[PDB]
Formats: sequence, structure tokens, C-alpha cells
Amino acid sequence: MEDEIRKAAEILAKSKHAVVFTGAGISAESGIPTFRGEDGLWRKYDPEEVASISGFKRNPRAFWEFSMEMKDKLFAEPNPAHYAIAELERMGIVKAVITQNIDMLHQRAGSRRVLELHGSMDKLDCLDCHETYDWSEFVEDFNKGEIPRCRKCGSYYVKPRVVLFGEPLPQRTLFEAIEEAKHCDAFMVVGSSLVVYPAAELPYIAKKAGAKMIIVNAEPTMADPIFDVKIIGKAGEVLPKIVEEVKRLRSE
Amino acid sequence: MEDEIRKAAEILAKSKHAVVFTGAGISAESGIPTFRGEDGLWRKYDPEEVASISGFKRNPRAFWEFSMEMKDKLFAEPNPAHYAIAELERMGIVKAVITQNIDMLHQRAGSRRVLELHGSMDKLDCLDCHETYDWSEFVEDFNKGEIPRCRKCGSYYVKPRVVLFGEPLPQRTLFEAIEEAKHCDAFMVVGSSLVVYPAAELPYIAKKAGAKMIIVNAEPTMADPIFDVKIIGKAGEVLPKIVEEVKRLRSE
Amino acid sequence: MEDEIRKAAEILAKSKHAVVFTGAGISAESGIPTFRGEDGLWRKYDPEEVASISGFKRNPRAFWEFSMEMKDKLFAEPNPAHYAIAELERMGIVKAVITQNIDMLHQRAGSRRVLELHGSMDKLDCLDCHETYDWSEFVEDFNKGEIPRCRKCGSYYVKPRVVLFGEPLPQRTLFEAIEEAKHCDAFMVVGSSLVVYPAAELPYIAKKAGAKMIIVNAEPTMADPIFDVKIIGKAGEVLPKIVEEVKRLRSE
Amino acid sequence: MEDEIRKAAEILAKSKHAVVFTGAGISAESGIPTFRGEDGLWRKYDPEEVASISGFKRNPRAFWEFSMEMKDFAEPNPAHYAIAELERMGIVKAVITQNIDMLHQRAGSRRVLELHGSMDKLDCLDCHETYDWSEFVEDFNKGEIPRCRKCGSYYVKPRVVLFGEPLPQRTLFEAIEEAKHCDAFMVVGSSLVVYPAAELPYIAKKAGAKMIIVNAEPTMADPIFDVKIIGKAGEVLPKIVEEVKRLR
Amino acid sequence: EDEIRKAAEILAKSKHAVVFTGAGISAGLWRKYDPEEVASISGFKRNPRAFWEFSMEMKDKLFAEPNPAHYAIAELERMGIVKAVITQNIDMLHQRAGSRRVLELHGSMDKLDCLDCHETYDWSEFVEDFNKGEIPRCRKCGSYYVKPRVVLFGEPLPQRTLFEAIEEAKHCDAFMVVGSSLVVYPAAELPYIAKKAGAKMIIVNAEPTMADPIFDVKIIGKAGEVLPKIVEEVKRLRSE
Ligand SMILES: NC(=O)c1ccc[n+]([C@@H]2O[C@H](COP(=O)([O-])OP(=O)(O)OC[C@H]3O[C@@H](n4cnc5c(N)ncnc54)[C@H](O)[C@@H]3O)[C@@H](O)[C@H]2O)c1
Ligand SMILES: NC(=O)c1ccc[n+]([C@@H]2O[C@H](COP(=O)([O-])OP(=O)(O)OC[C@H]3O[C@@H](n4cnc5c(N)ncnc54)[C@H](O)[C@@H]3O)[C@@H](O)[C@H]2O)c1
Ligand SMILES: NC(=O)c1ccc[n+]([C@@H]2O[C@H](COP(=O)([O-])OP(=O)(O)OC[C@H]3O[C@@H](n4cnc5c(N)ncnc54)[C@H](O)[C@@H]3O)[C@@H](O)[C@H]2O)c1
Ligand SMILES: Nc1ncnc2c1ncn2[C@@H]1O[C@H](COP(=O)(O)OP(=O)(O)OC[C@H]2O[C@H](O)[C@H](O)[C@@H]2O)[C@@H](O)[C@H]1O
Ligand SMILES: [Zn+2]
Ligand SMILES: [Zn+2]
Ligand SMILES: [Zn+2]
Ligand SMILES: [Zn+2]
Ligand SMILES: [Zn+2]
Ligand SMILES: [Zn+2]
Ligand SMILES: [Zn+2]
Ligand SMILES: [Zn+2]
Ligand SMILES: [Zn+2]
Repeated sequence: MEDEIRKAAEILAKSKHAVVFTGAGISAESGIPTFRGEDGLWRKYDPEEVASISGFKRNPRAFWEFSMEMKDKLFAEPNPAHYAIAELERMGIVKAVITQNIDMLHQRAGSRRVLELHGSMDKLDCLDCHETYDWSEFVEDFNKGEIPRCRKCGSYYVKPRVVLFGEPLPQRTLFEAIEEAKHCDAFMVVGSSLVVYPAAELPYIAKKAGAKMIIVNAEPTMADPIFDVKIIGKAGEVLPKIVEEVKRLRSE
Repeated sequence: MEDEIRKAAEILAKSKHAVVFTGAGISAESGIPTFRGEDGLWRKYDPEEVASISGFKRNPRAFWEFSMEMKDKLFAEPNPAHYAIAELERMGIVKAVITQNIDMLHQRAGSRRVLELHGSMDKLDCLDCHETYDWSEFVEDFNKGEIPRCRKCGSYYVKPRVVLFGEPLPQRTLFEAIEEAKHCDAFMVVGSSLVVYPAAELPYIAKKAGAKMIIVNAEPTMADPIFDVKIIGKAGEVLPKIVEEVKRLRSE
Repeated sequence: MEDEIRKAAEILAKSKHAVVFTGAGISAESGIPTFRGEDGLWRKYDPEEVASISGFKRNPRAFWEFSMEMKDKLFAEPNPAHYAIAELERMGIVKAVITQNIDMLHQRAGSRRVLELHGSMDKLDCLDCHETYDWSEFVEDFNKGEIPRCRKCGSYYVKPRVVLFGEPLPQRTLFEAIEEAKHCDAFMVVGSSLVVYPAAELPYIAKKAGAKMIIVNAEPTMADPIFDVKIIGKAGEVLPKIVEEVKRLRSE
Repeated sequence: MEDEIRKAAEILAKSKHAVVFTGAGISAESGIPTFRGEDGLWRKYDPEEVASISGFKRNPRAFWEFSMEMKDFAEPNPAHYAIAELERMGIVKAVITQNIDMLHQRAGSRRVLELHGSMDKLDCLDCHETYDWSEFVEDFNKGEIPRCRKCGSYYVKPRVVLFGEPLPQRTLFEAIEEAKHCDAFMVVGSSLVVYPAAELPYIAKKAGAKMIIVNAEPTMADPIFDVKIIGKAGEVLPKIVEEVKRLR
Repeated sequence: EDEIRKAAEILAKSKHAVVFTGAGISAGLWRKYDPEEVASISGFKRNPRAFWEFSMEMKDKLFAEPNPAHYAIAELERMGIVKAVITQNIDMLHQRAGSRRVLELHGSMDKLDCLDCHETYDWSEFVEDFNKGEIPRCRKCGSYYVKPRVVLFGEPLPQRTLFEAIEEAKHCDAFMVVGSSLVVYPAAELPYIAKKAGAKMIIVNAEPTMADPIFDVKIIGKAGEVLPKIVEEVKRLRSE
């Protein structure tokens, strides 16, 4: 109920190094479907098939069609959950965001420190000649429904710098994520089923370290019982109410 | 004269996707001495306390004072070897440089693609507040014996982005280096003893993939037998000779 | 009598819960070539292509050709190293073997506790109808020049119960190995370059727990510095010498 | 007989930028069999099985064994040479060929566009690894069909255009440019039935270039030519050259 | 883009182009320091520490390196278009970027000499001490008179280098100025010499110069951003 939101807000209000872990859930209200439930059904291709380093090579066009598909929009924008987190960062509470999302919606919402376990599409590399590119370089190509193509050698294997099925995670980033869980005073999960490594392990790491924990998700997860506050609902509706309640605690 | 140099130039002049792997020996002519023993080094200091991530988190000063004592050249500049390799890239022959060095001399010399397997002294991170700095902000203070401290929070936990004991190699970079060894048509080693992974294995990976193999080192290595050309000598002297010869073949 | 061997023995002689971690190097002398250096170069095919889950499905014949390849011998049986380790367990010194090998040589040598991080060829499963099989059941088939084939449904998808490239590492067996390292009093690496996760992590975990560390390998590894005793040599020749010394030390 | 060839020498002699389009017939003199017409291979073999991509993916051993049956170490004949001399003389500017025998190069021709690729390089359809013919040249002669040394696949396809496959893009591009920028286009030993290669003669014809065709028999595309010579390339081409040295 | 395309057209058609560079490529001093004491040969013999202290305080940036304009010019030479680079810069950036024929009108810091025992040195032998804030000292005799081969007030400009640069201007087919105000000789005159000889003129600067009128192509912008773009367009005009 509203009571759970109260306790979440009370934990955050007295934290100065909170960490927020987000999954596909936090971006569903931005038009980017998750890989679960009806969303997984909605999507045509199987992510493990078309979104692997193998699939990318055998059929780059399908990879892009799958990766860019959205609900009633071409490009996504941050929803109130993203802004709510960036706000908490301005209020001196949130000092880091660890995400498995590759949509860069946290940065665009104003988050200053974002650890991207799966990278992002901010940059791309030609796998044949190694020319590097900024996302902005193919804006016109995408606009007309075409896929990225290397201007230097003509290759269609311009791979975005994200972790595809069959590749390792960014270690400098993985290490920072764990170290982040190890010294945060509050650890809040938002929009994650806590299934994809290290999502299932970070919560236990932060708890051992003594952090207070909160989880905001549309459905329950196996780790729910170890959290202090459990909230079932949409991230875009819950987070902003938590922020407001934190402001009210600091005001009144 | 020198059949080896001519042969090396012949192979390169004919390759369109060559890779260069470099070790500490390529920067010896820039003023940065190589290991020289390395075993005795661990007789003076406990490797776990001065060069491991665990030792760093326990007492930062140990790592930094260890570094000041074995400091050496801090303002070294690339030497002829580094430039020769950059020239080869400009000529459309070399497509990537894989290195174990952390001095960034390859980039400063013009190389556009450098895969740093052991990280580099480019940037540092405060482990407490996450502020990031360029090594250029601490070099001089460090040269005066001043341990770098975070200017924003005052922490003594400013960790450089280099690989320490206890932490894994940068996976995505290693992954790229290996792909590089598998599809190159020419693989050249310069100034590396090829004793420990990955230095010790990449040559064998390129060899199995069918690339031509060249090695330029001051002393033989156990991997020598698989090289099509082997040259004994100083990189800073040999490399420019090979390039000159390649240019001549190109101009005929 | 090499002094490092003697030192390794003194450590084991005073241990009552030693753990041995083995890599491909401990079976090379049994005739199973490793994936590194000359062995890797000598082997037919590229491991990641033929020994991956997709390679197995598209070309089982190549997978079995790769898996059964022998070097310097025609069939594999435990070598002196495997027996030495089994003896150390009989002497009440070694309490567990953690291995990444799938050859079952440790069990054949008599070791009772063996944690198989990558599973083993001991069991096979038809991926189509799920009939399960013992390795012994296909011995005659291999001798006649055929590859395993499900006797119940005719499929050639009889996958040995091992971890193939492209498949995740067994999580429960991984956690048991970590726990093993956290409570041993001696941790000895034999025939591993400590490159394949978690081979590079386990030694550090044991060191933090206070274990005495020993490493026996044909070449130096990146983690060599943290071990108390380092021995360069062939496992099959070194291990029995260590055990003979341990028996002498206990003689009085 | 002379009237036709005499007229042919007249055009080439006056030609400033001539292009030669060759088919399997120009290599008949070298012992290599043609595909269609008389004694053609497509009468003693099924192309859909031994020379089609669908057939290769179906049973790679068919293509490779068919290829082993044709193991014949061939050398240029007077036709290939006549074309190379016509090039040294500055008349012929480039040769577009559908053959993979590489007899045009060995004969001394510098401008050779292999519209249908060559056995020079190969690709594994499974792991995408690439190889030079030299890597299999020894197992092939011993009767062993090429097998990828990286993934063990039996789908190592040489870079030759089989039925159901597109032509190499860069090469098709170069060829069309030549068919456009030419005043003389000569076809030699080509049935002109396989497209899009057979389209080049029309592309050059519609661009205003004189058309000459030397073939051992009339092709169903003769009309487009200003003059056709029905005979053997090894005998007709050499005579075309000398007659050009008489005029020139 | 417009002027940039024209510049490329000229360079693509030329076979003996010459490039002149000033300080503006590496994008009151004499009120803070006394030039007569920190930058003249008489001041140096009087007190070498003044010149070296002046240099240390004005070192600029650490781990300095060539920028994209230097690499673009080196590339133009590699393409066989540019045959010489005349510069007033003393930081060896053109050579490091790959240029093979560089005429340094003001000398450079790459070579130094002890004025007492005449031992010669490369800058790499002092760069460490310099950046640590220690004055370069002769290791053979101990003297503090280690002077780099740069032109100091009271010393002459390299005569032979100057004449070679004058000759380049007299026989080039294209002359391109990059990052120079063209106010002081010889910088102010070389463009006029090339102009009179019949070469195509190009100038890339952040600001206009009084010599602007004689130039066939005038581009305003940062050299680091303009040159790579000119080089690209030149490659594009060679693919066709
Ligand atoms: N960058 C992206 O936006 C994006 C999109 C799809 C998948 N992926 C990534 O791929 C992996 C697998 O994805 P996945 O979807 O299977 O796992 P996930 O755990 O990241 O999935 C989302 C979870 O969100 C919950 N959820 C859905 N809508 C929500 C809302 N409005 N508010 C709060 N919670 C909501 C669901 O109950 C589900 O458990 C993850 O690592 C994920 O982050 C990224
Ligand atoms: N434990 C061991 O036995 C051992 C042995 C060697 C290296 N290592 C480790 O491996 C890493 C470094 O390996 P690396 O190969 O870069 O360095 P390295 O020190 O092993 O080898 C440098 C090589 O360069 C050669 N060399 C010296 N001057 C040269 C010049 N001017 N031109 C050309 N060659 C020259 C030497 O002969 C030597 O083989 C380090 O992290 C180190 O701790 C461990
Ligand atoms: N079950 C098997 O026998 C088997 C065989 C090959 C690979 N694999 C597995 O695949 C992975 C990768 O294999 P890899 O070979 O790249 O890694 P690895 O680290 O396991 O490789 C072997 C290491 O063995 C050392 N070595 C070789 N011969 C030796 C001997 N006689 N005595 C002592 N050391 C010796 C080498 O120096 C090298 O560092 C590992 O996890 C490995 O266990 C298993
Ligand atoms: N000595 C000779 N001189 C000139 N022409 C000759 C000679 N001997 C035979 N010919 C003629 O050469 C022509 C060759 O035609 P094809 O066999 O159809 O060969 P081509 O035009 O090269 O087209 C074949 C294409 O189909 C295959 O699938 C393959 O890919 C090949 O490139 C025939 O019309 C034949 O009569
Ligand atoms: Zn490219
Ligand atoms: Zn933090
Ligand atoms: Zn800080
Ligand atoms: Zn590459
Ligand atoms: Zn079955
Ligand atoms: Zn135990
Ligand atoms: Zn293959
Ligand atoms: Zn002196
Ligand atoms: Zn000149």
C-alpha cells in the first residue's frame, strides 16, 4: 500500500550513498518492452537467436529490427521513474545507478553516475576494418528504416558496444558494481526480476555489507524476503511517490 | 643486407590486416627499463600488499610508495619503434596494436587502435566518491613523493585503471585481441618475452589461424620456432628499417 | 631433490584439509593435449567452433573427433600425477580435488572427492528423447569407428554431460568450489594457467582464508607471485616426488 | 569466310577501346570441355546437382567429385594469346570472362575480369573461415574433398558463381562500366544463355559499340552483332590479329 | 564546406604543394617576463636559469602530442601531394606526426648543446628533469649552459633553412598556410613569393589576415577540424 512507500521513503531520507539497480522493468513505461511475459510474446525473434554475436553476423538486419522495435514510438524517452532516480541523486541520496539496460535512459534523465553492465549503443565499431562511430552518425540511416553501414569499407557489421549473448561483461564496470554494493548504505532494485547475473547476487552482497534494501517491481522475485521493503507496482507510478514522500519528510 | 629485415618487410608489404603485439621491450628505448629479474622484486616487497586489489583496499599508500620507489621514467616519449608502428597503420598495413604496456606510448605516437591488456595510466578513480582524474593531475605531485589524494573528498583511495593481482584481465579487450589474432594475415611481436598468458598464447592463436609470423626481440623466446621471421635486435632500430624497406617495395 | 619440492612437501605434511585444483596440464602426460601452446596448435580444429553447443549440434562427428584426440598415446589412463593426488587423499592430507577436466582421470586414479566444474564424459544424454547413458555403453561403438547414437530414438544428439563453450558454468558446483577454497588449509594448483574462470579467483580466495599455497605448472602464471611455493615442471614428474618426500617427513 | 573475318579486323583496327567477352569455347583448344553445344558437359552431367548452390548445400561431395573428374593442368592456346597481343597492341583494353581456368592471365592478359569468380579462394559456409586454394590443393589431388580445418565442416565453397548465386558485386560493376565505355565489343566462345553475364553484350550494343562474335556455332543472340564468324577461336582469332597488323 | 571543397580540388590537382604553419595550428607575455633576460642569447649567457625557468612556467600541457591537423598534413605528403612543410613552430610536432621534410625556421627544442664543453644532447635526455622542475645540466662537464637549438633574440635565423624555404615557395604549384597571422618575416613574405611564382594559394586560419586578398581559397576555422575534412575530400576526388 502507501505504507510500503512510506517506509521506503524513510530509509532513503536518511541515506547518503544509496544505489539503485534497474532492469528492463524500469523502461517498459517508455515503450521498450521487456523480454518477459506478454512483452516476450510480443517480440517476434528470440533474443538468444538474433541478438547473439553469431546472429548479428549471420543477419545484421534482423538484429537491428529486433533491437529497435518499440511500442508506438521510434525512439524512447525517460519516464518518471528515470527522472525520480536522477532527482534522488540531486537530493544527495543516490550516488550510483547500476543498470542492465542499454537504452541510456538514466543518463538522459540526468543521472551522473551510471554503471552499464551490458554497455550501450552510444558507440559502434566496424568488425571488419575497426572504424569506430558515434550513435549520432547513423541517425539518417535509421530514420529511413536502414541499418548502419561502415562509411570506410562498406561493411554491414557495425556492432553497437553492448554485450550480446556470447560475450563477457565489462569488468571495470562489473567490479565497480560489486564494490558499489559493498559500500552503499541503501540498495534499491527497480524493474528487475533479479535473474541475469549478477542481478541475483548483488542484493546479498549489499545485505551482508549492512545496507537497507528496497525493491520496486511489477512482480515478486525469489529474493523478496531478504529485502526490508517490498513494493508491487509500476516503476513510473511508485518511484515519483517515493521521492515526493522523501521531500515531505525533509519539509515537514 | 640482413635477410630477416628484408623478409619481414616482404611479408608486411603484402599484408592488408597486420597486428602488432608489444611488450615492455618496445619502450626500453624510451627510458622505461624492463622487468630484469622480476623474481627478486618480490623479495623486497610483498606482492599481495603493494600490487593486489586486496592490498590496495587495505592500505593505498603501500601501492603508491611501491610505485614511487620503482618509478623510473614518468615523462617518457614514444621512440622510433612506436612511430614506425604508427606509420605502418597509416600505410594501411597494421590494423591493430595489442599491448601489455601501460605507458600509452602507442597512442601518443599516432596509433588509432590500441588494445591495452593490462590497462593504462590514463585515468584514476577515487574508490570512495567515484570522482575520476587524469594521471596528468597527479604526475608532478607523485614525482615529489606525494601520494595522490582525492581533491573532492580527501580520500587516499585513488586507484589507477591498471590490472592488479587478484583482479581479472579486461575481458572485452582480451576478447577483441583474440578475435584480432584469429583474422589477421600478419602477426608481429615486438619486445615481449611471451612467457605468460595472454602474451604467451596469442602468437599460437594467430599461427593456427594461418597468419604470417614475425618477431623482433633483443633475445630469443620459447615461441621462436613458430615464427616465419625472427630478428635479434633493438625495436627502435629494427622497426624503422623494416618500414623503410616496406616503403621501397611499395615504390617499385 | 629440488628445494621447492621439499618445501611443498613440508606444507602438505602439516595439512589435514588440503585442496588440489587441476587444469588440462595434469592430463597432458596421459595423452590428452591441452588447448594451449604447442598442444593447442597441434590439435585439429579451433576449440570454440567444434566444442561449442552449436558446433556439437551441427557437426557431432567433428566434436567427437576433437574430444577424442590423443597425442603421444592412443588411449588415456591416469598418469603418476593423478595417482599421487589420490595417494595424498589416502594419507588423510588431501580432502578435495577441484578440476576443470572432463576426462574422469581423477576418479579413475582413486580420488573420492572431485568437484567437476565442467562436468564430465561419464554420463551422456540424448537431447531429443532424454534417454541417459553411461560412457561404458559407447565403448564398443567408438572402437567400431562410430559416434554415440541414441538406441531409443536414433538421434545423434547424445551430448556428454559436460560444459561446452557457449554454455554457462554450473552455478551450484561453482559455489561448492568457492566454499572449498574458503576452508582449506593448503591449496595446490597443478597443471593450470589460472586463466579460465574461476581458476584465477580460487587461489586468491584460499589465500585470504589463510591457506598455504603451492603451484606446480609447466609454465609461470600471472598469479605466481601469491603462491608460497612455485614449481616449474611436468605434473607427472613433480607430484610423485612431492608425495615420496611427504612420506619421508611422516616417517619420523 | 574471309568477308566476315576481314570485316572483323577492320573494326578492331579502327577501335580505340575494345573489350573482349569470353566463354568456355575460347578454352576448347586447351583441352577444356565446354558446357553447352557440342560435347557439352551439361549433357553428361546435371548442373542442378554438381554446379548449383542448392546442390552444394545438399551434397557437397557431388560438386567436389565432379570437380575432380575434370582435373586437367591446362595451358593457353592461340586464342588466349591472340587476345593478349591485341591488348599489347593497345586495341583491347580489358577482358571480361565467364571462365575460371585463368588461361587469360597465364597468356599475358593484364585486364581480366572474372565475372564468375575463381577457385583461387574458398569460404566455409559454416564458420565463415576463408582459405586460398593452396591449402587444399594437395588433399584434392589425392582424392580427398576439402574440409574446413577450423570447424570440420564439409561445406567449403570455392568463390565461383554456381547456379542460384549472385555474381561478385565489385567485378560485375567493373564489367558493366567497360561494356559502356567501349567502341568495340567482341564475344568469343560463348553460348550467351546464362544471365546476367549475357546482358553485357546488349549493354555495349545499346551504348553504340560495334559487335563481333566468334563462336563455333550460331547463338540465339546473333542479330545484335554487326558481324559473326562461325569457327574455332584458336584459328579465327590469330588470323584477326595479323590482318590487323596488315591494315594498321 | 564550400571553400573546403575548392581547397581540396587544388591539392588533388597539385604535385608539389608546400604547407606553412604557425602557432595557430596547435590551437602580454613580454609584460610578465623581460624578453632581454629570458629569451635572448645575451640573457642566457648572463643567467641560463632565467630562460629555463621561463620555459618551465610556460610548458603548457603534459604528454603533449600532434593534433589532427599535423596528421592530416603528414597524410597529404604520404599521398605524394605535399613536398615540404615550413614551420615557425619549435615543438617537433610535424615530424612526430609523420612529415619527412620539415623546414624549421626558428629551430627546435629537439637538440641542445653545452656552451662550455660542446657535448650535444637530444631533448629526451632532459625531458624528465625538465618536467620535474630541474634545470638541464651538462652531464659531461657539469655546466648549466645547456642551450636548445631554438632561435633566441640576438641570434640569426637558420640561413640555409630560410633559403630552402624561399626556394620551396618559388617552385611549388600550391602553397597552403595553416595557423599563421602572416605578420612577421619570413612568414609575411613567403605567401607573396609563392604568389608571384604562380602557385595556387590557400589559407586556413581562425581569423583573417592582411595577406588574405592574395589567396585563391580562404577558410576560417580551427586547423584541427578543417584539415582532416580537406584531406577526406581529396581522397574522395581520387577514388573517381
Ligand atoms: N535496455 C532495455 O530497456 C532492455 C529491454 C529488454 C531486455 N533488456 C535486458 O536484458 C535482460 C533480460 O530481460 P528480462 O526482461 O528478461 O529481465 P528483467 O528482469 O530485466 O525484466 C523486467 C522485469 O520487470 C518487471 N516489470 C515490467 N514492467 C514493469 C514496470 N512498469 N515497473 C516495474 N517493473 C516492471 C517484470 O515483472 C520483470 O520481472 C536484462 O538484463 C534486461 O535489463 C534491456
Ligand atoms: N614469473 C615469470 O617468470 C615472468 C617472466 C617474464 C615476464 N613476466 C610477467 O609478464 C609481463 C610482462 O611481459 P613482457 O613481455 O611485456 O615483458 P618482459 O619483461 O617479459 O619481456 C620484454 C622482452 O623485450 C626484450 N627487449 C629488451 N629491450 C629491447 C629493445 N630495445 N627492443 C626489442 N626487444 C627488447 C627482452 O629480451 C625481453 O624478452 C609482466 O606483467 C611480468 O610480471 C613473468
Ligand atoms: N579434461 C581434459 O583433459 C581437458 C583437456 C583440454 C582442455 N580442458 C579444459 O578447458 C579449459 C582450457 O584449457 P587450456 O588448456 O587452455 O587451459 P589450462 O590452463 O587448463 O591449460 C593447461 C596449462 O597446462 C600447463 N601444462 C601443459 N602440460 C603440462 C604438464 N605436463 N604438467 C604441468 N603443466 C602442464 C601449461 O603450461 C598451461 O598453462 C580448462 O578449463 C581445461 O581444464 C580439459
Ligand atoms: N574452339 C572453339 N572456338 C570458339 N567457340 C567454341 C569452340 N568450341 C566450342 N565453342 C562454342 O563455345 C560456346 C560455349 O558456350 P557454353 O558451353 O554455354 O559456355 P559459356 O558461354 O562460357 O556459359 C557457361 C556458363 O554456364 C555454366 O553454368 C558456367 O557457370 C559457365 O560460366 C558454345 O556455343 C560452343 O559451340
Ligand atoms: Zn569498416
Ligand atoms: Zn559508491
Ligand atoms: Zn573522492
Ligand atoms: Zn582486425
Ligand atoms: Zn533419444
Ligand atoms: Zn573441504
Ligand atoms: Zn568451418
Ligand atoms: Zn659540458
Ligand atoms: Zn620543393
